Amino acid sequence: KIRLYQFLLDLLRSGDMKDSIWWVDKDKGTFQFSSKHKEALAHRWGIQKGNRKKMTYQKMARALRNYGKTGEVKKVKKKLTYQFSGEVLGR
DNA sequence: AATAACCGGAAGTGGG
DNA sequence: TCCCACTTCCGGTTA
Ligand code: NA
Ligand code: NA
Ligand code: NA
Repeated sequence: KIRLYQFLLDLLRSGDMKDSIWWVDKDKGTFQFSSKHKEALAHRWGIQKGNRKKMTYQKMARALRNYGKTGEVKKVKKKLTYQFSGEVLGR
């Protein structure tokens, strides 16, 4: 099963949901969600996973917070903005 | 108030 | 047994 950080990186590479997520500085790996269109992206994550309940941005962000310690994705001090690690970006 | 971003402890689910 | 990688629940805080 695909991991959440990989799902997001794949979307950014494909450009399939450009109204919901975008790079801020791709060289640094920083990216940002749309305030008004993030829920559609969260719904897609839950359906891809086959989860029992509808996925929400809140639940997806709760999962994202767990990456802070291990480092794959860290929150940036800008609205709805996060940063992938160099390791995630290189693989 | 209404709206929304941000936080995380804890218990539940999946697939090893 | 017991960790993976989240998911779900419940709720609090800040702008
Ligand atoms: Na527990
Ligand atoms: Na409640
Ligand atoms: Na604000």
